[PDB]
Amino acid sequence: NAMKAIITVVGKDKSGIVAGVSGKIAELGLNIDDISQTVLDEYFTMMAVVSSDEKQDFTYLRNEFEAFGQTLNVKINIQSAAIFE
Amino acid sequence: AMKAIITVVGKDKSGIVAGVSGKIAELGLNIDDISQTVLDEYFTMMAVVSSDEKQDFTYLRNEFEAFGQTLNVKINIQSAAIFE
Amino acid sequence: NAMKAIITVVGKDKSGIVAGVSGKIAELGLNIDDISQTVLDEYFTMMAVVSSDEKQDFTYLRNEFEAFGQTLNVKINIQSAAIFEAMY
Ligand SMILES: [K+]
Repeated sequence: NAMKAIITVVGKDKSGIVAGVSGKIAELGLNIDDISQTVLDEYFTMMAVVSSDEKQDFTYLRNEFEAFGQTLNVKINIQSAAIFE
Repeated sequence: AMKAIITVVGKDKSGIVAGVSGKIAELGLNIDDISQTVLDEYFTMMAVVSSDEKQDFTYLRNEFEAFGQTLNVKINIQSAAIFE
Repeated sequence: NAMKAIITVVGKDKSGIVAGVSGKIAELGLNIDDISQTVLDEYFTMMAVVSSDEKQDFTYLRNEFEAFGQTLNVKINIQSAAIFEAMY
């Protein structure tokens, strides 16, 4: 990997979220290394670890996921894995 | 238009989620839902996939089977029709 | 209740994390309505939905959770549930 990141998705409705977010990840040419989804209280929640063999622009990715999350009524965060290693 | 269940079984999950979800996307299929478990000496995953276009299950079964061999896992794809 | 939030945690190692984070939530006088944890690739992750019957200050909580997170080498995010409910 040149890039790795953890993506967090929080919303109220689960409907179509896994398809939307996985499709977006794929649109951006990122690999899904792992994924998990959990209903928690009244919320549907989803986390994915993603990567690419090329350096990416987190400024762009963060804004792009944020804007995409908004279209689906969910909050999306992306964190570079560089924080841990 | 198309809906299916993909089941994956192998001994080691290293790289399996990326490989299989990557193959799914290469084939233009949507991942509607996904789950994984470690089971005995095995890792398993399942995904429900779909497309707005008709698909050829004959081709897909063969393609996922061949792809599975490259990763040392067994991949089945079954149409949603069969779980009727 | 008057406050509800979703807390998310990411780090490399699970050792001590559940105890540290649940312990911090109780110190802050917050209720855990629900919780879940998973290993995800090489990371330990947990998520919790918390609430209080008193209004809270998310400016303070965000800072406090991030600061506490650092003591445990984990990234802690908190999001008010109001964002998913409120009209505009
Ligand atoms: K939102």
